[PDB]
Amino acid sequence: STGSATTTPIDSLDDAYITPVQIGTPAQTLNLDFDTGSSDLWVFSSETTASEVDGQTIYTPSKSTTAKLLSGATWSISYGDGSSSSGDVYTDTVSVGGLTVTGQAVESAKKVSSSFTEDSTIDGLLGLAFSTLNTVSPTQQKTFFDNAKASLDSPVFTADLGYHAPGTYNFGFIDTTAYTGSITYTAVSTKQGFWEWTSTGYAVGSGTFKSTSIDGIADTGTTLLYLPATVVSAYWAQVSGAKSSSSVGGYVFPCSATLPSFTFGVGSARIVIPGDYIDFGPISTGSSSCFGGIQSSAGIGINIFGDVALKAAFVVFNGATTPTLGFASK
Ligand SMILES: CCN(CCC(=O)O)C(=O)c1cccs1
Repeated sequence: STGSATTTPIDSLDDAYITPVQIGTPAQTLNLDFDTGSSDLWVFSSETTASEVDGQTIYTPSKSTTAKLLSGATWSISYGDGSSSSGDVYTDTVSVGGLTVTGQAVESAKKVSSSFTEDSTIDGLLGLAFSTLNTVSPTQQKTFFDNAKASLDSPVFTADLGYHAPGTYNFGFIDTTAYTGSITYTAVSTKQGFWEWTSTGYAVGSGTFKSTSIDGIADTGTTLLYLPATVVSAYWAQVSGAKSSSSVGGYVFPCSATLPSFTFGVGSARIVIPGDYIDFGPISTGSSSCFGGIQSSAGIGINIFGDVALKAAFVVFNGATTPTLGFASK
């Protein structure tokens, strides 16, 4: 089997991408944030505290003839940005882009933190990291991809995120018309539960490529590119007037600047992030101080190849027995 679904930016900055997902019978379509940095499929629901729902579409398990409570199961998750959610668990039929999984754990939120409530465009998350990170207790549950894998034509999914435009998530096949050149594949470590890999270096603008190993994760659920302070300083030093501000929370630069590109290495290959992808626009409405798309990871503990980086590529998440990541230009 295969599936193919369009993913759409939630706003004009590409802060996140939503993908429609069919849950239950008859189908309830919710728009979920596909997140290769986590491993829970959770939704706003008829069980969510009413004051914490503000415009989201909810899953109502009592209206689904295929829903079943997963007795005793609870979940609770905290994300790197400080947001969180928790609740109980149903199994139900879940379909993405024509690919159907029966018996998928659908984690129904009883509580969500304010950042979720305040984002009316995201009805939940669909985790695509390794199932060892799933938070369901006392019996850990599998991701949608793990449940689908055996049925797929090939045990892969691909992320093709757009710049200020829709893109595609495909399951079970590699669309050879969706990228240019070849795909260069790189080894993955699953030791932390992430799609963790080692970039071979970077260049700033037209500058020389610096060969240096940068371990990090491919995370579609993180907006920006978080890299070591040395690398980030080298980038922003090429932008007149750019500076790091603790009170704003990262590197800001003049909205009148033209940003240089940023290149990252994948083996001997190179992925070029255009400068315009690094502009996250005014810090506040009307401000001439623009918020940078490349930020330091020094306070995170891990480097993160988020959407800024991934949307410059066609990315293969290869879930074979020995997993690998693939990157192509497009
Ligand atoms: C020989 C280089 N090479 C292949 C890169 C390519 O796709 O061309 C590799 O080392 C690996 C790929 C995946 C796991 S290791």
